[PDB]
Amino acid sequence: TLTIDDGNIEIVGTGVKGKLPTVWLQYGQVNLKASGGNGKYTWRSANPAIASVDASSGQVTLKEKGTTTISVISSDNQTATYTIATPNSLIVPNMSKRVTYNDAVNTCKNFGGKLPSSQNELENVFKAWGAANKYEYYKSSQTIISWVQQTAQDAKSGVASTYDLVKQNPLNNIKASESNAYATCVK
Repeated sequence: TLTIDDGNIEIVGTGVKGKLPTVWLQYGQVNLKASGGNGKYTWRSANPAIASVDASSGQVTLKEKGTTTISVISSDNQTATYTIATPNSLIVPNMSKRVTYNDAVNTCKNFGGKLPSSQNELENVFKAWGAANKYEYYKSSQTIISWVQQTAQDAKSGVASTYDLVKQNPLNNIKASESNAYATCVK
C-alpha cells in the first residue's frame, strides 16, 4: 500500500514545495511525499552514489554527477520508479569573491551552461528562488551584486551594468574595476 503526495513538491531550490517549474535553486535537492506500506518498503533517490535520500520522506539531494535515480517500493513490496533525465535545471552563481565578466565566464560557462540574457533574468531568476529578497538571507551577503550587460551610454563610461538584489536593485556603470559582481550559470 504505497501512497505518495505530489501536490507539494520540494525542489532542489531552498526547500520550497508547490508546483514544479523549470529551475533548481541551491545545491541540488528535492523532496517528494511517498510512504512505504505495511512492511518492507524500498526507497532510492538520485542514488546513494550521488545523493543522500530520506527514506521516511522522499528526500533526494544531488549536487554533481549527471542524472538522478529515484524509486519507491511500498512496504508491501510494490515498485515505483522516477529518474531525473530531461527536467532538473540548475542555476549556479560563481563568485565567492567579487569577480569580472571574463574570469567568471570561464568558470560559469565551463559548467556547460550559459549566461542570462539581461539583469532581470538573474533578479527574476533569484527572486523566484527567494534568496535575492529573503531579508535574513542577506546575512549570507547583506548586498549581492551580479555582473550585467552594459548600456550604450555606460559602456562608454567604460563600465558594465551591475545588479544588486538585496542591497538596492540593479545599478549601471561597473567594469572600470574589473570584477564588481560575478557570473551566473543557468541550466
